[PDB]
Amino acid sequence: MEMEKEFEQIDKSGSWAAIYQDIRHEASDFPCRVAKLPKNKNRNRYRDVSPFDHSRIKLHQENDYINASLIKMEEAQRSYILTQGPLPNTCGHFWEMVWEQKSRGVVMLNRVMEKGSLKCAQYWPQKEEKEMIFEDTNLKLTLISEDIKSYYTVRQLELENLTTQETREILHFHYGNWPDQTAPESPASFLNFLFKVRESGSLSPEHGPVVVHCSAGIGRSGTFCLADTCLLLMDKRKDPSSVDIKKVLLEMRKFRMGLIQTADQLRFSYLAVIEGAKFIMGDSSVQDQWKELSHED
Ligand SMILES: [Mg+2]
Ligand SMILES: [Mg+2]
Ligand SMILES: [Mg+2]
Ligand SMILES: [Mg+2]
Repeated sequence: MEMEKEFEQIDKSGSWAAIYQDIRHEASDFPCRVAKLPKNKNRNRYRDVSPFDHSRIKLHQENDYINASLIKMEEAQRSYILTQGPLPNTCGHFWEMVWEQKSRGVVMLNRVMEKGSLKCAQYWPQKEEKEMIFEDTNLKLTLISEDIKSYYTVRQLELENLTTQETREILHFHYGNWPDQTAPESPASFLNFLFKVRESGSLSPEHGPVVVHCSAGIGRSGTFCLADTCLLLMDKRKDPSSVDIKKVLLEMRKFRMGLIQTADQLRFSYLAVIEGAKFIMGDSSVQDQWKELSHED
């Protein structure tokens, strides 16, 4: 409620840049000493995007480094793992993390090729008959089925620990038309996708944290997690007025640097949370309107 008042004030004064820059100025600064060790330089996609030591995900091998952060939202009681798009040499590490952390969903917000460059390795199989074996981490990954919609794809993957022969279903939610440094095309399209992730059960507290990534794992990934956390806070309290979006973002930034990369992504987060509030507060039919407005079919 007060977020909507604030939204119109900021819009009327045209001060989204200033609001966003103040968040950048106030954001936490913690050491990333492990990420900057020389032996880990080839495990980082971007020189300037590193996990803090205190919140980094540790692999359970005896080099434990992956560029990934546990965003542990204590008040909302939901956690997320935000990570970079894996590199050709860290795809085994990526799936090892998925296994060890007991995640059941992977949210991919980027394409492997963007703006003429490779922003993420091809870390999952594109054909049923060409499964992937990660020899370094003793994991096998098979495409089971996929559901291709107009702007996103949902894939059913089977991940097998070859040491124990345990298998798990992993759901892959792949957003197709959300470029870096931009907001999604519409709140409807974004919320339709977010609530597809929610409906899957992948965010259940009975599972490990969902894994969310884009190329760097901070911009689109931070936008996704900020919207979800704000909606969850509002949901637990049944009180949209009680949510302070900038406070929530600053809290998320205690766990990973740079979350939300542009002022328009911050503005979009307000838009998405204000619209999603309608569903949270009991206008259930609005979810059907998002699906129609998203033209997913
Ligand atoms: Mg506010
Ligand atoms: Mg097992
Ligand atoms: Mg892009
Ligand atoms: Mg934009």
